[PDB]
Amino acid sequence: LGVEGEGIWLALGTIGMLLGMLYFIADGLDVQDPRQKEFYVITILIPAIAAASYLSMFFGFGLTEVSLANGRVVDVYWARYADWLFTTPLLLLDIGLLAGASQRDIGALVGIDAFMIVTGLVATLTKVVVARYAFWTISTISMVFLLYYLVAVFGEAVSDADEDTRSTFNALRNIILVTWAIYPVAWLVGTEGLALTGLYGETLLFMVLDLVAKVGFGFILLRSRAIM
Amino acid sequence: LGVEGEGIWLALGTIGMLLGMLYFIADGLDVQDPRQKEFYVITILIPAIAAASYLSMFFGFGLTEVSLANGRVVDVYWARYADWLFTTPLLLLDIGLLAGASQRDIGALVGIDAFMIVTGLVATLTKVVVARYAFWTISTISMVFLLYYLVAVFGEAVSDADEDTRSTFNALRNIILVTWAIYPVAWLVGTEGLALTGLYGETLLFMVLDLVAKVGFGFILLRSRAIM
Amino acid sequence: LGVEGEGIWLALGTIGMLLGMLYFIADGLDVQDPRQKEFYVITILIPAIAAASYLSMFFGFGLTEVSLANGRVVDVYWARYADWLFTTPLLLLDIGLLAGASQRDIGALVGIDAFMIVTGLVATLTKVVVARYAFWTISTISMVFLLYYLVAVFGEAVSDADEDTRSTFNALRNIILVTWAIYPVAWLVGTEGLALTGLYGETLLFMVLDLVAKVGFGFILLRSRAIM
Repeated sequence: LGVEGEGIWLALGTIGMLLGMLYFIADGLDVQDPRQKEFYVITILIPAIAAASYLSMFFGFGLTEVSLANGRVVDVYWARYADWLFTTPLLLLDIGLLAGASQRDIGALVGIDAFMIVTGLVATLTKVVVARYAFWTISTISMVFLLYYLVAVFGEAVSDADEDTRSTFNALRNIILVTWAIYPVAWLVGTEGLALTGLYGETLLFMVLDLVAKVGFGFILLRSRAIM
Repeated sequence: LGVEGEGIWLALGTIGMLLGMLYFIADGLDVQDPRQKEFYVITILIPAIAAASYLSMFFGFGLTEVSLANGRVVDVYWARYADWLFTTPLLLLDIGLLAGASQRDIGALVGIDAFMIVTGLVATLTKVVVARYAFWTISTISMVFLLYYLVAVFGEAVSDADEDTRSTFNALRNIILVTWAIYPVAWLVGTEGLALTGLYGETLLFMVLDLVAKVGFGFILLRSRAIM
Repeated sequence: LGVEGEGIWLALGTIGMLLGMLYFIADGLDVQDPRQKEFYVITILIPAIAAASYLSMFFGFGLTEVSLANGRVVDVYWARYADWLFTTPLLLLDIGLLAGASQRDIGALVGIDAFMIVTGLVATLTKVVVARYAFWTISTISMVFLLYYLVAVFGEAVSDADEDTRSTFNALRNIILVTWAIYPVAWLVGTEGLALTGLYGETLLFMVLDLVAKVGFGFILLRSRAIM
């Protein structure tokens, strides 16, 4: 399946996201409180967008070959970034609403987040080899800023909440810190960067990361006493 | 005009949207009240977007040929999706503001609207025939959910309003329910789907739907006592 | 550097935007007040986006050739419109927050701004010569509306503010009025329109405009007592 077998991870990733989406829908069917319900909506939308993106990539939509100024040909699943552009701000909105961050503070992170994803998409699409790395570098710096602000700004915001809320915040923060930081490493080691692994390995890595960052995070959030 | 004469419905769509836009601007010239003014702004912007999109299609911009795995070649007016991505959230915002729905509830419907339009663009553009129908199904599913939440959520929001506001909401709701539901049928019967009608018929049908969903909706909204 | 030497202005643009971004970051390091902080975040994000767009153009990403019905071939840097789509709304948010405009008034200007940039992108990309000038005219009309509303609506909002705030507002308003108005003239004289100057000249003109409109504007804003 796919260019070199990687479609198996695309199909698994689809099924995982859909399953996580369905569990979330079934869990929130009787929810009445408007704020609790907002966490449901956001958290159901996240794996919906990712299931759809995964499925599109399984069918070949969202996949282009890029010939670098190298002559190197790279099979670029650009549908990922489409997914990330919407799902990463939604994840930040989720944890920001948990933390009790202001509209101003969530907007700030979201802006930096969008910058991170778009400068990533440039890195991935550009044919000029130094540009690929220059943009990966720009995007990674912006992630570092984002991750610092998440800990500093949202961590302040949550400091006055109850123990359950601070505890769930810390768990969700740590899922973000560990998993999001791997993404630039995965890009670097995969076929977009140094090609230490091929498309099959790279696809498997992002499948696992996306599943943790979306369904794993969602699980932890929606089961917390904090949101109830 | 166009690939097979369909440019005539593109010119008429352009002129219809423009005339609606002009009517609404001339009708709003003396408006002082901020809330009333916001309905004018939203409701002018909608046919402005659609006139600009129709005109772009009339000139051939936003038209691509797509060769399906079928061998079938489909003439895809993709600029319709660009238009819809922004006008369908704006329509929902308009009806939401009338209903007195919360920021949470409006945002929720916009989310799922975006999901419907984007998955509909994938359906239209993918070459894999099973994928085209798969995405059309996904999108239709999301449409049903949206229409349900419109009736239930926005309908509950409007239930404490005055009689004029309730009656206008029901009129506008019923315009959306009938008109919006026809769009997936139009895709299925038109050249992107089963090709029971060709490009000229399909273009005629979207022109009529669009004029009703935007200018007809706008007319009913802006002439109501509810917004005054 | 570039197709016809214009790389020099792409590089210089990158550097000036980056330096403006670093001066603003340095300047806001001790800032504690939330509303003052917000002005820093928006004003640092603007030249960040613009520096990245310039660097992308310097490396040739965001450059297509368009063959017009004319036989004319035009080297179109489309990465500019990506940049503008985000930076012009942010510029409007920055001045609306200074003016104390409502969320409804800011959103209204952003909507017509988006319309202006997107119709300009169509003008730039369309192969049909009459459509180029039709969209340029659409876009310019929308710009005039936007500039009038900026004067009238934000001007009214700021009229109850302190004298420092009114004075800064008038400064920033006058930068937008003068500099923004030049953009459509620059499009018309340059390679996209009448070709009175070539790509090199056009790229120089946009570089100066962008620098004034972003770093010059930010400088005036961030140094004002009005935000302190």
